[PDB]
Amino acid sequence: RLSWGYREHNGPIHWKEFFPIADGDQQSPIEIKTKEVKYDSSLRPLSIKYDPSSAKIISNSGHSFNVDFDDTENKSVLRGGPLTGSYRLRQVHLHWGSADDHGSEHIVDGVSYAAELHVVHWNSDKYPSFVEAAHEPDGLAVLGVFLQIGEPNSQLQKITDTLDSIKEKGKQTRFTNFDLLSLLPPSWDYWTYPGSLTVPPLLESVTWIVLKQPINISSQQLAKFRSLLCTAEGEAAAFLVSNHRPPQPLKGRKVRASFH
Ligand SMILES: NS(=O)(=O)c1c(F)c(F)c(S(=O)(=O)CCO)c(F)c1F
Ligand SMILES: [Zn+2]
Repeated sequence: RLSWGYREHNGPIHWKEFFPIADGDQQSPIEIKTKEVKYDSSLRPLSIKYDPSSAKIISNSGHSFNVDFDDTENKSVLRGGPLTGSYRLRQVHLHWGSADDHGSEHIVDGVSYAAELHVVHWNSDKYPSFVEAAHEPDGLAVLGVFLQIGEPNSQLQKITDTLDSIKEKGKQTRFTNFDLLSLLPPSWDYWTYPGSLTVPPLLESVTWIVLKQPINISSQQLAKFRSLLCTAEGEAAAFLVSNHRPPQPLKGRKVRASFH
């Protein structure tokens, strides 16, 4: 189905109707139970080379905002941690809920955060395209960053300044010179597990790298993402007030930690 969303009749619970992998064995997001998580000394240092001129556009997909990056070069790449080879930056988006008390996709020892930032990368060492890589178990790597309610994050301004211009699904605007690096928290300690896209088609192609340390967002900043529409110009307006999928069962998978 081309009309999945987060409303009552198209939301997460209904996605299994058209995407039965929703009930798969490597579905994301998940709950992270820290007492069960083992530190893995075989994890290499996480290496993050990001070039601000890589960013090209921001658009409203109807499901989030998407910052798209020029990904035919290795100017912005994620290496190390659990990864074999170079994963090229593709895009950035965000998940939130209708209220500040929850809205993260991953939930850590019962704790949810206000929002969760995802940085999507694809294995250009093996696959010809993001689209192809999305269908391979080792094709994608997504870095998740929790956002907790806190004093305002000046590093979100480039993004929040654009939201009016992309109110309607399908809108896009020029977006370059984007300091993605500064959106990350100081500490890059993370958990990692094999999982999926958190959005249809829910492909089980993602090495998840979920950072332990949250960054801040104010309640005022976060409210602005909720006045995005999930509807296109000329369609009955509906607001994108929540766009997060619930944690799915581990089903035997084990979460590893970069740190002890
Ligand atoms: N929540 S998630 O990180 O799993 C995620 C997205 F939500 C997402 F929209 C994309 S996409 O790049 O925009 C198109 C493939 O779905 C992704 F590639 C992707 F990985
Ligand atoms: Zn996401």
